[PDB]
Amino acid sequence: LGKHNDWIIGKIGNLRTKHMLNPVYNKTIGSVMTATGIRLEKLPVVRAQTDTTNFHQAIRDKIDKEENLQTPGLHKKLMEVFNALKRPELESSYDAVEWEELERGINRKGAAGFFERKNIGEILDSEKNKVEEIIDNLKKGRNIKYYETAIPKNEKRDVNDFVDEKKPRVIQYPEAKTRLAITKVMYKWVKQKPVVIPGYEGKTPLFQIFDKVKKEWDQFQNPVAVSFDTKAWDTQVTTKDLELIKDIQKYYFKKKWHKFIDTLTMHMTEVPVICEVYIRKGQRGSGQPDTSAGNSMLNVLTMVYAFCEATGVPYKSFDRVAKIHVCGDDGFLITERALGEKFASKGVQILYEAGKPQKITEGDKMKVAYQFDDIEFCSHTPIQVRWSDNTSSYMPGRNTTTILAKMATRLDSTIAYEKAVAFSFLLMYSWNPLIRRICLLVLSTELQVKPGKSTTYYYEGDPISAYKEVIGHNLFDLKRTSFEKLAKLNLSMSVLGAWTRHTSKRLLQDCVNMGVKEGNWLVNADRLVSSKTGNRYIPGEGHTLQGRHYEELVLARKQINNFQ
Repeated sequence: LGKHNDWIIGKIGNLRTKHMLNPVYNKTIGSVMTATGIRLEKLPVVRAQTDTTNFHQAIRDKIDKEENLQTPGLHKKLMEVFNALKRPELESSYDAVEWEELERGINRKGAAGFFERKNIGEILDSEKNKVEEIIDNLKKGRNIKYYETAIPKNEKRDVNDFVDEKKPRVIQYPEAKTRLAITKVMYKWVKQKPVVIPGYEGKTPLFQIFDKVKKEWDQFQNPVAVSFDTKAWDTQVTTKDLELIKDIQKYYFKKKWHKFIDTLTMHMTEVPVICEVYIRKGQRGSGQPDTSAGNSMLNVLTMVYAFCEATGVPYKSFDRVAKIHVCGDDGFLITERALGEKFASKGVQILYEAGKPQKITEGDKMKVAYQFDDIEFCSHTPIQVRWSDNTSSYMPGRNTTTILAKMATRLDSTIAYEKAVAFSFLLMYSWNPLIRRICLLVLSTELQVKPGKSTTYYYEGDPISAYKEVIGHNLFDLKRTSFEKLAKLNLSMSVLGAWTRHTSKRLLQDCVNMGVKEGNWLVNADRLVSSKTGNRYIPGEGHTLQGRHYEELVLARKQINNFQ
């Protein structure tokens, strides 16, 4: 242990460590499905929880490892790669944010560390001062007590400050106090404002992401999408790895913060981790503010490097033969055929030498999509929808099973909430006929009650109008979804035995059993329902939003500074 990690000796085994030191259902949604004959039980659990013996058997199974041996002075190439992608106009341009801009959109129940009693909301109120001594301690170079609190998956204090199934079985987060300190200074990195990590799709919302990619796709004489699949990336990050990620910070930030960065970095390269007490041999934890922007950056640098090393393309010229898209570790690049195939064979071998071993699954070769909708990217796969205007767009595609399971369920310790849920989902998965109608059908309940804000999106006004504004077309205009792709994603429902032959037509009755009755009814926004009812839906005015009150548009994200 370093001098800086000698503090855990005085605060003090069973861990058997071999390489590191051990010294409830949505009631309305759920009733909707049930009435249709969907077995809620034979749906997957989708917030599973890990026990003490096997949160411990998982930790020695994954985190207990040595810094994977890496190719010599690789980071001198990975930096050379960063030379070709840097934003020179922003060199020494990032500077800490103010308190006002930081509280803007923050989890006020942020994970509490092993030694804190105040979740993020509570420190923000009184102990704001407690945040700036830690920044002063770090901005000039003063060893503080860096510690990460380790917990198992989906537990209560799995609180973030597709993303919540993109997390490992071992959460590793530092103190709320330190989490705030790092962010109040490195927001403009750890939130990518602006996006300096190319292809970083953290900012891109889901309903846009697949239409976006296909537009690049359609520029190649014969395109192809090689996958990034690395095994447990978090543990495959090394001390040499972090210090490059250190230096990419030191480039953009102003001169006054290189001292803040280095002190934090060296603190992060040997982390005493609290659960039982172990020390960690480098690696990334899953509640560090540098997860998304550290991986994503680290990842493209690796991935651009290895593509360039295998195909022979030099680092600077990448930006014109390929198009990268990461989100943490999961990502994909699009290039011409010959290039793709050469990167999938030679890549495997390179990526292993470079400390990021792939999970080859098809003959020592990386997964390669040859048809555009064969991509899979942060838990979703592209599906095409055909519009009544004879144009075609793409939506964020998943298996109906996971969808129904994520929706009909919610962790807790209300029916306005459920109406927001219904919306959010309908934004994304309107392509799924079973979900569009389930969404609509919750949205048809208690028209008096208005949505809540606890969920991702929500709509003020009239939800069908909220949907035309973001997607760009109307729900009534969705005429035929893609036939082959929808079936593949619906096949699991048959396999798990969660629906009946009737279900795809017991639901459609319910909706028509509503939309034939005289009036102006939500369900008649479904083309099939309306044509089988003759009624229609003349929508009013409605807009989608999130948080306390922002605004989500077609390709923008306007907020509200009326009373800033």
